[PDB]
Amino acid sequence: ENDNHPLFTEGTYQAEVMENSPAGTPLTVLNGPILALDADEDVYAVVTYQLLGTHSDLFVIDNSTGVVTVRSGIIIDREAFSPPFLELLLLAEDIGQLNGTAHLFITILDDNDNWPTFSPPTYTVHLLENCPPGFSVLQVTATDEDSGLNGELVYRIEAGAQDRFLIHPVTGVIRVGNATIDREEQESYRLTVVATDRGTVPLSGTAIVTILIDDINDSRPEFLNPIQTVSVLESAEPGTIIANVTAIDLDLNPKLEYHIISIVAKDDTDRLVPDQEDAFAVNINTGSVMVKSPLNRELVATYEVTLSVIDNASDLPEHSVSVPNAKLTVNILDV
Ligand SMILES: [Ca+2]
Ligand SMILES: [Ca+2]
Ligand SMILES: [Ca+2]
Ligand SMILES: [Ca+2]
Ligand SMILES: [Ca+2]
Ligand SMILES: [Ca+2]
Ligand SMILES: [Ca+2]
Ligand SMILES: [Ca+2]
Repeated sequence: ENDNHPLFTEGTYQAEVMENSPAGTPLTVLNGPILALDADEDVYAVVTYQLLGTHSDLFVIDNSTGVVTVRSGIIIDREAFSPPFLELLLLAEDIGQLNGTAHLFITILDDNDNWPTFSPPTYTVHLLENCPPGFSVLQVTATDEDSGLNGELVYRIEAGAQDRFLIHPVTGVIRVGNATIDREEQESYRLTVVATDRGTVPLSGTAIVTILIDDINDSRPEFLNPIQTVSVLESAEPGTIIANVTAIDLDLNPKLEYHIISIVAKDDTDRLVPDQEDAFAVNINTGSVMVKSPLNRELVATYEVTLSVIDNASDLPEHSVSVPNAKLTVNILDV
């Protein structure tokens, strides 16, 4: 009376389950329901299903209906199966222990469950100032363990760039935008850069980027006290300090030197007096200006002193002396 054994409707069943599906979630089975048929009559025609194989442990099968569901006490993770493909053996038994087989081929679908991740999370990089537009500063990289659009990453700067830095959305190369990079304008930058996936609930991971502007000595010394007039007793002896010129250089390691470059002497009748180059000296380091020759209103009533400062450490000649020069008028007073 048991002249037949069970026999599945298809020889391979193709099925898919979304990862992180909760327990009891049924398989989505693309080619009909799992079904086995035994052509005996009566009691010898009833079947009981088993599910067998390497990752059978992740599932349970109703032995009456052959429906397959996510076992409880387990979590299915697509990042733990490479390829994302599972192969299982369906077995069908009648009451005499006669068999039928078919094949369950299961694809784990992808859930956007992994964050774009920066390793390292932080970047510190030196960039020399006066760099041309488009100079590559660095490249940041993130990794997302998901795949398809869930793993594909667009880079962006959320803030800190100040319109002086741009980032290529794909490569993650950070480069210089339109504006120039002057260390004296700003000596560092902190960027919050963001890598974001394209899952339908997009996930993001961020990275701190610190950018450190190295110095070229490219900044000219500037007198803080560029015009003065001082009246000086005709009885002021040589060595007497009468004025002090001071300049400031915003580069990292200036060596400032102060020079008198002209002295122009005038009569109380306003005509030039020649060869008065030696009337005043200037301390080369402090900018302290002293009387140097003996004085007299009757010989020279006024001196126009012109004073300049040079950074010796300057890396560009064109930004190494003062503009303007310091001007000190000196006016002699009778006794
Ligand atoms: Ca049978
Ligand atoms: Ca997962
Ligand atoms: Ca995933
Ligand atoms: Ca992702
Ligand atoms: Ca500069
Ligand atoms: Ca500089
Ligand atoms: Ca300088
Ligand atoms: Ca006198």
